[PDB]
Amino acid sequence: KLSEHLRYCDSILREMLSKKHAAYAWPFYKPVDAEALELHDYHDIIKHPMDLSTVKRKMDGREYPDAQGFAADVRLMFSNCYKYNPPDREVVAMARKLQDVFEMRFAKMP
Repeated sequence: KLSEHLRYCDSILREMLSKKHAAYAWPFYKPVDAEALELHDYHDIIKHPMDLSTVKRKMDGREYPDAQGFAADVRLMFSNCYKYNPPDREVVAMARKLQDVFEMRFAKMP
């Protein structure tokens, strides 16, 4: 039942990484590079960074004991974005659109 839930989570991750959602998902593909973005205080503000490539590494490494752990990391990723950025930034609107996908797919887990 646990393995079945995590297979469903793995499929949600594939969807989040897929062409269909790329127009808004792309900022979330790799870890935030604070130096490259010249957001030098990022790690002062955000204490637990997360991104989709890290979720993928953790999934592949069997690091999630259950679906709840997966969902906590994905929500962490979105919460970091909302916390760091002013609410009118384009990247916040992109996070929201991707989170709409995530929350719906996660809720529909059999």
